[PDB]
Amino acid sequence: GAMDPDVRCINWFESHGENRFLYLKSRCRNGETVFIRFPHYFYYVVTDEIYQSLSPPPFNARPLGKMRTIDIDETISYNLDIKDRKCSVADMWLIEEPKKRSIQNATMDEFLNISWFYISNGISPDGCYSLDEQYLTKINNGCYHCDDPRNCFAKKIPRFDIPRSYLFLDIECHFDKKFPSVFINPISHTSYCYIDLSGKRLLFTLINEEMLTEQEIQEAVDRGCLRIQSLMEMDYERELVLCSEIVLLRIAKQLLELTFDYVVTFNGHNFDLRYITNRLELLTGEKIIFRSPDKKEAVHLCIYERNQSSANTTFHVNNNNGTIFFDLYSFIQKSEKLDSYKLDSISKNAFSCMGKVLNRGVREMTFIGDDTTDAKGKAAAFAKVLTTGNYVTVDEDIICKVIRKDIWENGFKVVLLCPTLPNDTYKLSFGKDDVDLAQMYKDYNLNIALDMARYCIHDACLCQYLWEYYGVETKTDAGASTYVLPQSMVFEYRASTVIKGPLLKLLLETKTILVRSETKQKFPYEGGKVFAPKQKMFSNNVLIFDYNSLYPNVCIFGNLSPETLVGVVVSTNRLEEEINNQLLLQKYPPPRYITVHCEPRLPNLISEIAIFDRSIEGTIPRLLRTFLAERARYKKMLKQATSSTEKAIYDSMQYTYKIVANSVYGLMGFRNSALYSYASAKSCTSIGRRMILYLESVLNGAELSNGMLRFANPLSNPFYMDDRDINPIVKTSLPIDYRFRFRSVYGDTDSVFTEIDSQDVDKSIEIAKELERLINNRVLFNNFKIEFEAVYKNLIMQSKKKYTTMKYSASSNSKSVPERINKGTSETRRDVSKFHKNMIKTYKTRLSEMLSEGRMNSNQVCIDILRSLETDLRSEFDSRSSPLELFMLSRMHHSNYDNPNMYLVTEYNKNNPETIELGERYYFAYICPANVPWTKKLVNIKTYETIIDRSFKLGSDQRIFYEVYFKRLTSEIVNLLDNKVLCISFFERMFGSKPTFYE
Repeated sequence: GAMDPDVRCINWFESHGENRFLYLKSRCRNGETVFIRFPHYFYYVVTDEIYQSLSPPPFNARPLGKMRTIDIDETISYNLDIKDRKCSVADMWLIEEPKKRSIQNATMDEFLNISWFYISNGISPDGCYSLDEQYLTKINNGCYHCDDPRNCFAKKIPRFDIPRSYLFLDIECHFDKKFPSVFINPISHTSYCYIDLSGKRLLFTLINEEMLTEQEIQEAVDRGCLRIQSLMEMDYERELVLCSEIVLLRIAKQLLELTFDYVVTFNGHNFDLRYITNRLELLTGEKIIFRSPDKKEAVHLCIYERNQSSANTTFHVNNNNGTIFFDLYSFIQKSEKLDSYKLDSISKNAFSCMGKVLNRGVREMTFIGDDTTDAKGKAAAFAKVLTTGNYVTVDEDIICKVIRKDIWENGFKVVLLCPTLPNDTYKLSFGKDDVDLAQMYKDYNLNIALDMARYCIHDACLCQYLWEYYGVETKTDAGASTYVLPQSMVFEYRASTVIKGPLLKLLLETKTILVRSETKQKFPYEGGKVFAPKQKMFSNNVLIFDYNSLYPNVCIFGNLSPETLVGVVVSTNRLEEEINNQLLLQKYPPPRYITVHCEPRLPNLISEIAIFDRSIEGTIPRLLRTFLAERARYKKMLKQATSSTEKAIYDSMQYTYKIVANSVYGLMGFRNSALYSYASAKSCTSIGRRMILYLESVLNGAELSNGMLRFANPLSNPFYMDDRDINPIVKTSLPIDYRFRFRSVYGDTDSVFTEIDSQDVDKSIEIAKELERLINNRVLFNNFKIEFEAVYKNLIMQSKKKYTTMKYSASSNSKSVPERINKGTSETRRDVSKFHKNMIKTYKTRLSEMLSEGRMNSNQVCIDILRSLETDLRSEFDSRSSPLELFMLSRMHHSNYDNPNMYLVTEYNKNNPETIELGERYYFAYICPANVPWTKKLVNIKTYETIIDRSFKLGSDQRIFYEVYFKRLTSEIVNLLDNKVLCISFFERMFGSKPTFYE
């Protein structure tokens, strides 16, 4: 009977016909669903003079107030004769039009119609409301129309929780050597995970019969599978169903046409759904059809693309029914920087626990995880993935099938098919998987079909596990709130599109319009500025300080905005440069104006100086000021809340305000952006770079003696003359006995690393906290702050991307467990041999001790540790006392896409009593004839790969091919070294080749 008028908006979407509409999908507190339809207008902003002139009048119009319109075109000047920036005031109108309309000098055209809908009717995209039924007329069951949303939506109310329905899916298509093509390859599986409004999970997988034997099909039935002959016969409470391809496909079409809230895949948009759809057209005639909630519009499922250069392409579904088709692969690429975007890597990082041993021996380890084993609920998360996980990875490398599992709400007990090395504790991960589909299809039979079923369901369920892990539901809503956009458009549109809502709201609040009256000349700002450590290896501890949101703070500090730019003064010679600099300082003094040297924009210019007026807060800085404030609010809300559902919501909001603030720098330099401003962007970079150098100049060589911190240079404000005490000698609250010395060791865009001559992590943290305080009170000024993050012990670092250290955090003390930090690496467990590991471990421990002596050039360390390598190496090549064991390496056998490895294992199987089986882990070594001498050439070191089985004995007329191991080893050693020229001379002489340095 009666509609619940209490609704929570969950998506918004549009139909596109000649007769088009905007639709809302909302969820009521009971659980019912209400679609509401609204007429589509196109919005235009005009000046009052244009308004009065209009051919026929607009359908509707609301006044906007007086608004300043400002010319933000950027001009350079070769002297100080800088014309004032053009500026007019006028009453403005927001006009509505049911047809598209060309209005000769309409303004604010960059902003989106949908944004105007929300702003103009006072509707928040994710709001809860008590609808005013007076303004709704029903039209289907469940679908109402609303001519007056401003009044209908007038009673906003607080957020109530709602249930939501999900379908997560994955498919498996047959193939042998080429990538599966819809014209030739059938779908072999379709797996589905349905989460109901109740929270109940339903799992079901359809298996393609036509790829099995009539006997096999009957075995499946006997074994407990259901077999069905048509769509009508499907029973969704059956986890395993066999049917024909056409049935399977008709079943997908039925599911995909349903109005789930979310349909969720990993690369489903470009692969899985494309394949289902095309394969369905092929085998029957049929389309997958979506309909608007009032049945007025019907579209056939058609995947479309969106492009965005700096770059990758994303794929999207064109459903007009309110369902959010969400591809985690696109999303994870937009929201994270990672080395791999393969599902196995993404799973490895996201889902891991610490596993305490319960049994050893046979070919079966066993572990337990719980609150007592890692951290509160880390095992609960792991247990939830295990419900369908088939392969756990142990200790980073040992992939091993599950055998049994016990699961409860907080822990798991799992038994696995691995080797043995039983330390009391080990790390468990759901990552890589030693499965060769191409082989599986080649030998396909019932048991393999069931194995794939188990794999396919797990990939579908990984989509729900990842969806919980990345918090996509709340990120979507936070996105919608903040960007003033439909939930479904939040992770579809790009960074330049999403900034526009909040920007528009600000332009309205500040009664300001920004107009570029010219074609933008071409230049971005980037000059690829990359940062290299003063040295790689650290004997002493290293202090880590982060600037707090440097670039947003730079823009605020300088009042950097396209309209606060007074002008840009350039010079081609030193006389003009000097004259201009002295006129600058008279005409645009501080502190009202800041003047910023930038990298000049033309090759003939020796100087370029952007001048900003800080008297009236500019658009961009105020935007950022809002974003930072809102983030702070939410971080506090996140700690004042206690319900974990609320924590998730406030964490997402907080995150969204981080992301959007961080988008602003790039957007200032991107020419298709509403925030583009060459000078502002360049100036932001320049001011930031200067803050880094200032902080570094001050700490580099700074010392702490008595209770005084002697900074290495005065505390002078680098941009202009200042109120503050520049005295670099500064009272500290540290112990008088402390005597320490500091070195600026690395620094980048937003971070600064300070070596301290001490290994005492307890004291290193005590001092750093005090450095933090003095840096913020005396060194820095206005809104520039750092924060002490952590101490890094045994830092070895190569870049910001590739580094290794033990990290004792700010919270930390001397004796808590560090955090092993690895980054950018590729090795361990049989990429590299025990001879290499044992040598690297030795050559490090000796090098760290050479740095604690203090008695070094670059070259007195370097000569000494390279002499020592020639000695140890020539010794091993002559004395040859090291077991063959020490040079063995591993690998997994599998089929192709690898190629000369198949020839390697084949020939071993073809010539030897044993067979290395197709999912087996086999040892190898670099072996050559003993009559080969020291070799400075090289070749296909693949020829010398020799499978070492259990029988194998080294020929009397064979040797370990030491060179291969040595070259790889001196490589790792010369990248520990700072003297580069010495290292290359060694490597050419010893190996006839030129070494790689990780640049």
